[PDB]
Amino acid sequence: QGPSFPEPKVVRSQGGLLSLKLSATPTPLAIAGQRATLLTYGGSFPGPTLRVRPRDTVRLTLENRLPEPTNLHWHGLPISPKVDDPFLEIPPGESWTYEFTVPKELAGTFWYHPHLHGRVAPQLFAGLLGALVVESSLDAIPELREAEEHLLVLKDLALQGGRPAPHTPMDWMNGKEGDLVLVNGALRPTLVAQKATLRLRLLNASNARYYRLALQDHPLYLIAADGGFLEEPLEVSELLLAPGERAEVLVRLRKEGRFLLQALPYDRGAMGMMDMGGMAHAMPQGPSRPETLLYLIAPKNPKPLPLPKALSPFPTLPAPVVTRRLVLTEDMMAARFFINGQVFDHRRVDLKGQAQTVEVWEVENQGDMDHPFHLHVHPFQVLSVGGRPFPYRAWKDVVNLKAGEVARLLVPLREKGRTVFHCHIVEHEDRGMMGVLEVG
Ligand SMILES: [Cu+2]
Ligand SMILES: [Cu+2]
Repeated sequence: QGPSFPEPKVVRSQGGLLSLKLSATPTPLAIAGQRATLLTYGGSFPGPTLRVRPRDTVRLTLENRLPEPTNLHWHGLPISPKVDDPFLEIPPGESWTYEFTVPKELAGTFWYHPHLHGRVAPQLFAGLLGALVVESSLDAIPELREAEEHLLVLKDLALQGGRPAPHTPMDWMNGKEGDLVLVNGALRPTLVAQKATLRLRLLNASNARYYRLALQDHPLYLIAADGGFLEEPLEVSELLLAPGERAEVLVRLRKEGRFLLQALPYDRGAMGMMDMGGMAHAMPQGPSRPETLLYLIAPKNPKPLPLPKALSPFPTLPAPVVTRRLVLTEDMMAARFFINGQVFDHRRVDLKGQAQTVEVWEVENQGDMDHPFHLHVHPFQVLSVGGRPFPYRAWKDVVNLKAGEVARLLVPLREKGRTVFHCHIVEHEDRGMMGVLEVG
């Protein structure tokens, strides 16, 4: 009712249970004024938003109707790696039911996508992704309850012949970016705000594109990172979202008008072709061109809410028991990517850690591109990047490292089992940059 805004269909838990059969299938769809056949969950792009409360049971049956094997990664959920199993393969025509309980203190925006090694990048690029929202008691305080809430799934695409464009040799090296920069599967939609305070859940579900988000004439007030709430709102003029990262921001519309949400130029170190330059840039691709993501129309006579004074206190973490060093390196021309000089081998365990202990991980980017590092199953606290302090305390599961940057992460090891860590430029993961952690 009122103005429409494109947003994925929401499926909600009922009486503590979210039970849902989701098919992964090729699907003809309308997209940016054309018809295209994508790979989708539940017949839509993006897939449906699953919305649960803490302590809910999730029983998701994935029915594989693709021509190739697949599986699901529950990105950012601290659940068992025997449920969130990166090594599982669901053959075409077969089904698999994922059953888990939502942890009691969890809150924020998460997502699901394929994680069959070697096929992630084509499958994710083809449209297989969806959001998972864990509601929190904090959503009831007036300063958030009365905000207008929307999910914004940021995902670019490129089509050729009415299907997702194939990966080129350059895509395996740089990660694939597409010419259609979409919001919730729509091109430059318009959001007609009905409240003066907005609460926007942001999800970068792109293969490799970075979104340096800025809203004309407005700061953003960050209230949640990947894995949960900040301790209090943080005002920012702009917000860089790397592939796989999520944020929740409050927007306070002061005046009437139409304001662009843009992805400002960002240079993530991608490499260009043909060596024959004059002066300007050369063969580094250089900064991305700016993109308009959506248009925001403020309500008449807008009066925003006061910001919440506080959000969620961040638990103090015990002293770490071990320090780890993970060096990321690249061989760009072979498009091969390494952690500590090795490529992923599913038969090899790279790190052995103890359940119920805290570790510090020093992840060092000795490449020339940004690499966004992701750890399954165990959310972490970023303490510092490049020797300087992180700007807030919150659970993260992806941390962006620019060339030469070293991140120090506090990693509480929860669930026992074998899981992975990898770059979330998913082409790099497919081409080597993944390793295996075993918790016992
Ligand atoms: Cu992910
Ligand atoms: Cu990478």
